[PDB]
Amino acid sequence: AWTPLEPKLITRLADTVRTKGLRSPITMAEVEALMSSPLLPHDVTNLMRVILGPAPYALWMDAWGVQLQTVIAAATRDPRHPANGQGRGERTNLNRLKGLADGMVGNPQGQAALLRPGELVAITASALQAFREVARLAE
Amino acid sequence: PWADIMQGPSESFVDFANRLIKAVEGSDLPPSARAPVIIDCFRQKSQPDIQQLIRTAPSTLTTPGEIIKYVLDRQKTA
Amino acid sequence: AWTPLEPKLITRLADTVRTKGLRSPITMAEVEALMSSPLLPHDVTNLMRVILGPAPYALWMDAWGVQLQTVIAAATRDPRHPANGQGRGERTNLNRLKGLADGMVGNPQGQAALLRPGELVAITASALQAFREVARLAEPWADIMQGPSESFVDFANRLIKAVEGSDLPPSARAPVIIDCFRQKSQPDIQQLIRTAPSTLTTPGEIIKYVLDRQKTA
Amino acid sequence: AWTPLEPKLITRLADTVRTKGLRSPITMAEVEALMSSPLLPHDVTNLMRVILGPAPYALWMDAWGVQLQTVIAAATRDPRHPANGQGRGERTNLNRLKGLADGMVGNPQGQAALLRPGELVAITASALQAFREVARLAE
Amino acid sequence: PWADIMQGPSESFVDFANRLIKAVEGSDLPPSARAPVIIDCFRQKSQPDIQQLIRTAPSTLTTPGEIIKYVLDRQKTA
Amino acid sequence: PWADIMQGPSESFVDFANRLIKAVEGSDLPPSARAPVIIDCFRQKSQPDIQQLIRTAPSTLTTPGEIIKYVLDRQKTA
Amino acid sequence: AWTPLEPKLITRLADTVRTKGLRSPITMAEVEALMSSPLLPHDVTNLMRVILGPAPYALWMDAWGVQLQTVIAAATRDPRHPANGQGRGERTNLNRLKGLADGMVGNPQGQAALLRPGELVAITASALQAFREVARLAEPWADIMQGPSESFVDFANRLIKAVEGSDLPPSARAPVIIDCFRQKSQPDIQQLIRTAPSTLTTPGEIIKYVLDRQKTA
Amino acid sequence: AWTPLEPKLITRLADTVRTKGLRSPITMAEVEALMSSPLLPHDVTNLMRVILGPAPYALWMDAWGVQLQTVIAAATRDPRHPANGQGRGERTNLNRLKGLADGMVGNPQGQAALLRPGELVAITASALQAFREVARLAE
Amino acid sequence: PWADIMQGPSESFVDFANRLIKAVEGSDLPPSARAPVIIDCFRQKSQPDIQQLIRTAPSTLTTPGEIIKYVLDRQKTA
Amino acid sequence: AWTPLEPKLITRLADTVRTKGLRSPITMAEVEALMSSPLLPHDVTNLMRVILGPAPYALWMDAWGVQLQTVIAAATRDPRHPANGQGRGERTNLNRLKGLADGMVGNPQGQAALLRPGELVAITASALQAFREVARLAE
Repeated sequence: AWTPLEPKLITRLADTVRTKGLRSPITMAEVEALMSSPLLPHDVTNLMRVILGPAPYALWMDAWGVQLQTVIAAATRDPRHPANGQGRGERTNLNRLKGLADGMVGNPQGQAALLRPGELVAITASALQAFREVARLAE
Repeated sequence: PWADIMQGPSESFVDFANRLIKAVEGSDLPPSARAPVIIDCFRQKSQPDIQQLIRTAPSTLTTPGEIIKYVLDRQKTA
Repeated sequence: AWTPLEPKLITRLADTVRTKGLRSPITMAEVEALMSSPLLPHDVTNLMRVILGPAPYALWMDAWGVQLQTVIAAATRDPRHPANGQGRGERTNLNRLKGLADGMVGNPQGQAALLRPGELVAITASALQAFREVARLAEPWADIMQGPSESFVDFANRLIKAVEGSDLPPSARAPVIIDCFRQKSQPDIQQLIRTAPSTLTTPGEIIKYVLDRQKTA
Repeated sequence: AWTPLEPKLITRLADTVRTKGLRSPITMAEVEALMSSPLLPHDVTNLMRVILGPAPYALWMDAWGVQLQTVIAAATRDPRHPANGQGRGERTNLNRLKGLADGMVGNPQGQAALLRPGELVAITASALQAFREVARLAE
Repeated sequence: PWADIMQGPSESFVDFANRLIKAVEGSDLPPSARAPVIIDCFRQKSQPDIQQLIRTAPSTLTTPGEIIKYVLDRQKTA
Repeated sequence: PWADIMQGPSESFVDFANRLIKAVEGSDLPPSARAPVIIDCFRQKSQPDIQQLIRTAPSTLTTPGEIIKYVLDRQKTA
Repeated sequence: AWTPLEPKLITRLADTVRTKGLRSPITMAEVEALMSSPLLPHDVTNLMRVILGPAPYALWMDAWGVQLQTVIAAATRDPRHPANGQGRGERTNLNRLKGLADGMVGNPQGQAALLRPGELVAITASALQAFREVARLAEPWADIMQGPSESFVDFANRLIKAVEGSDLPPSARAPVIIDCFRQKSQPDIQQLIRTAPSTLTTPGEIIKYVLDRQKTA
Repeated sequence: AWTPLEPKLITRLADTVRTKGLRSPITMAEVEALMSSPLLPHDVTNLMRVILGPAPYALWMDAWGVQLQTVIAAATRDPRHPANGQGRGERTNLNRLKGLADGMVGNPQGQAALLRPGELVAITASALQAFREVARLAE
Repeated sequence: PWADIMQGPSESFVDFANRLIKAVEGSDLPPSARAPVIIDCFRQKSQPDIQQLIRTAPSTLTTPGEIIKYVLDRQKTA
Repeated sequence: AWTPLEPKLITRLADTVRTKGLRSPITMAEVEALMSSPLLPHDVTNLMRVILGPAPYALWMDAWGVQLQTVIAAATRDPRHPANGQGRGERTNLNRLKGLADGMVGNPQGQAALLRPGELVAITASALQAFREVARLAE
């Protein structure tokens, strides 16, 4: 069952990003805090939509896609990925990682249903690395 | 109005991009016409130093995020 | 059946050659226009007799003979010429190309009867190349610079014209055109070509790149 | 049997391109007019040689090659191309499209003999699209 | 009259060749006698600078067109 | 002192590069820290025309020699 | 056994580079002189450290690396390189060429021990080509004319120098040199080359012909 | 074992050629001096590359080739050439004289290995005669 | 004296050749030294028009008779 | 047995050539007269030495050699030459035509001994054609 993040925490994090900036160690610590439980693509996408401005959000979408593509290359380079399965029918496509696959587009409940925990942690680590890249790039 | 937005002589590029994307997405354009307009406004606004920086791009930039990344990489630190 | 070219078109072309000259691109375009259908040796000979003066006509006869001789050398070097046949009895002699063979001298009808379409197109291409040679001869690439106000397509046209209509070998035109694009073409375009993330190895590619990334002004 | 285009029409079209330019709607209409019947590679090649300057002609050769390559990719992606046949022996190579194949180099009569009507219309549409690209690029 | 044609002191060579070929071809000579006459008139008319230029031709020129081409190549630009 | 070296308004770039490389290599830095320092001093010193010239480099320059070559190629002849 | 180059010769060469510059033919001759015996990476590296300033030395390190990489690509493209061996265990890595391999870093004696003579000559030729590149870079062929008073061998030397030390491909230098001999080289020599009963198809042949038939003055 | 010529002697000879010219008797004496021991094609080629300018070097390459061709004609006219052998398998090709044969291109050590002393002296005499021709031709 | 013979400004070439060959063959030179001397006197005497005519000979002339034939062919008729 | 031509006739012919020139029809008639009987190479050589000046004599030697070479080419193109024989041992070399062969150099008696009548008439016709060429060339 999907539970959304508190809008109070999200508002506090957005104001933190607004006053301290993207690169302060306190901001990265707060992001790591709100990045503790494995989030669904819907959660991370809406979170970055709210806390980041338009141009940093575009940059972050780009960087997140690139990092997820590196993850999928490593996944096709190793059939023992915690997102993959043993047979070929469990291979994870980027539509399933970005939340674009069938039964997931716009629906967080179905998303949480079909996604694997390894998928969730890989998406989360990818999003964190992308946030770091964009923060280092913006300023 | 999005079509009246210019990058000021002293303004940074991320502020200009923020203002432009805000005014373009919060306007009466269809959703499928925002990215091309944002790109073509990056190219024609954004005072001639960045205009020439985008013009002489050895790669083809086909997304506002890619243009922003390229300009932030190769911008004149000042 | 042979049909002559209109004397009205020929008169207009002659006046074009008289006012614009032999080398203008409009004149070459008009010649290409009147060189559209494959002409018989009689047609091309009379056409050059009318549009060209006496001395350019002598030069053109010389050049046409030389080009036809090159064609006949290539023909004896390949029995599959569209003017040739499979057996040795269809080999095409220069008397048949210049219209001097038996049953053709002075008679355009018999000419059109015995000639092949491959013969006609070879004669026509030879005459066009000879006209180009004589035009380049009747009236320097390393002195061409892009003017401060000149556009880039005009400069490229002028440079390619002067390089291809010169004494260089055919295998040395592309490198020279590239290296002249790089060193001429005033320093804005010079730096635009220098900072090319890709390697441009053809004049067409350089032209496309410069036209894409040029400073609109 | 091959019939050449009138040099009078070609001269008028060349002067139209000379005065109005490459991109005027009247020029594109005139080109569409002279692009009505399916032309052989020889015809289109000589036409572009006469009406276009040297540099636009180089650009047009490039663009025509690229568009013909896209056509040949679509042709190998569908064995029911009006240029293709049913068996593998009728597959159309770029040497046959550009007029470079055996029995065609420099000879328009043989060209018209071996070429298919689907081949002719594909070559013609490719040349028209290439002309549009070069016209949009030159100015 | 073809046999009275001289290249003037200030006249160019292409004008002289045009005038001479015109007067020789529009005359009473047989068709098979025009080329040798045109050549021998190029050699003896065409004031002594071009006369010596044609005389000292390392190759043998056997056609009016070839003589015209050679002279146009090696002529004294003035 | 290397961190006090600026390219003068009238100084050429090869003289500035010579002076900077001299002062950086003849200093107390470790050997593995000279190239990054020389690069980052080329980028932040070397008055804003060359700063923008290095910033808008379509390629990534990862060596002082490559930066010197690029700047010498695309420098404003004056 | 490794023997160092004389510091007297190195001091004289450094002062030569200081007064004459990097591109003078006397400087290149002196470098060729001190580049006679195959040098170890240590020798060439210290030599360029001493004779070149800091910025030319950085440029030269870059160019030397690039040329050595081209050499190693040719070496992996041919197992019969005089630096390579027959088996795969003798393949030469760039650490062994630049002197960075094990047992060589900072030690010229061990360097001379493990290196091959083919390795040494390849390193030396690479360093010479890199020096030429940097010299051409530190300080235009289509602007070269033969002066009214200049001899022809000086003009040919200057032209061949500027054409070979330029951005042209290697396969485009001879045609360009020929066509520049024909269009430059003031009209007396122009007519001398034009009226050549033989066809001259090489810069050396043109130079020989012109030197034979030139107007002694 | 191959030993290179001293760059000091080569520098002195280059300056001699630079000040006195190509045709002075002192210059020819110096060349004869540095032409004392039989040189490998590599040595003579680099020597002429250093002491001669570009255009005299082209002329000298031409003349050296012509003289070597005359030598090879005399060699095929007499099987008792000090460069030849008794059987047909020792016949000396121009690739072996100019240093272009297999195992010699760019490698002076292998060159010195496979070359004969008669080959070396013939190459040396040919190079000396070519130098004389070019010197008589240049001025 | 053979070494004092020059071709006069108005003298024809066959007269000059006759005079020179006469004076060279009726002199104190060895028989094996007459042809080279006659050739080298044709080249250095024989006023600069014929000098340049002999200099620009696409073929190599190695006999006085061949030089005489060539000059008589390509001489400036006047 | 060899009989020399009268020095009186030769003196009269020399004065004819001196006053009338080389190309007058009377001079050619006189030469044809003194060219009536087949002459030995010695006779024609001395005749041209006496009647012609030095430069015309050089030209005539050249032209005579060229014409004799054409004759020898025709002779090797037809084994039925009146100078040739049936076997290969009678083939006529240019040393035998120019009088340079063994037993002929400087000796007119031996010349007349070994020469054939066909050889004599061929030499004579060659000399006459060479005289015509030189006469047409001199003026």
